[PDB]
Amino acid sequence: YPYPKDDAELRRRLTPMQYEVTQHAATEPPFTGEYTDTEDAGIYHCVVCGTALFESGAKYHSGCGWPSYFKPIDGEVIDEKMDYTHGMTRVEVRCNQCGAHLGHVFEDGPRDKTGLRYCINSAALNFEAK
Ligand SMILES: [Zn+2]
Repeated sequence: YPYPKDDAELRRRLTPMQYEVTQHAATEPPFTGEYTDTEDAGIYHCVVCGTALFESGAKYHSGCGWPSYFKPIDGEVIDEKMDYTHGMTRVEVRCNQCGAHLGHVFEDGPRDKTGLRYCINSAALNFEAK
């Protein structure tokens, strides 16, 4: 990943939750994150490197307990990786710029659009109102 890893800096800047989620692939509990029900127009950026990841227009009501989007901003900004942790087989999503853990993508999304549910930790993101 191109964005330079600087852990001491990350630990100074990121909150405990932001750090654990993005660097240790922790998961914010459902219905506890800042952006779960956010509907404001704007752009969701990687909390680590600042790259634009998701638009508000791609955000939808999943009822799952995390920010959820049916597509990322383009096909290059997300890295996908198989995830075998926690007794499950899933598809992890990461920031392609810095490698931050963002969440998981599932095939139960909007049937009338992409059919994809990008399920993202609020603590992996920072919202730019726009
Ligand atoms: Zn990033």
